[PDB]
Amino acid sequence: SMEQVAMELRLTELTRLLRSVLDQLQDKDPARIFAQPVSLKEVPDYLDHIKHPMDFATMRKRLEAQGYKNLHEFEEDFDLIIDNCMKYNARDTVFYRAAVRLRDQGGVVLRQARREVDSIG
Repeated sequence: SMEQVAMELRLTELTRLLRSVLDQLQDKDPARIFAQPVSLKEVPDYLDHIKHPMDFATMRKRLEAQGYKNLHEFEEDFDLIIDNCMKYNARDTVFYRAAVRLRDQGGVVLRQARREVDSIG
């Protein structure tokens, strides 16, 4: 149908905007702490602690499959990155501190992305 195509074009455009958002958030992680999944070889007990692991590579795979239907789903995954790190790692660690900085810097980006999503529709 033509409606299905129009909906597919909307999803494609949302994907384009989320790619730009993802790039901007990932630049706020210049140490690449959140770039890849936590290694179960190196942290064998990780899944005893963290039930839904997340990282930027995993988000990018989902994004490129057009697997985010709306900005709320994308934000949920971003928040997992932060929130998982702040639970597993103590306050005095470079990891926890990196997460706090990512959260604070990413908030700005996400605030305008929400306005852009509502605005463009």
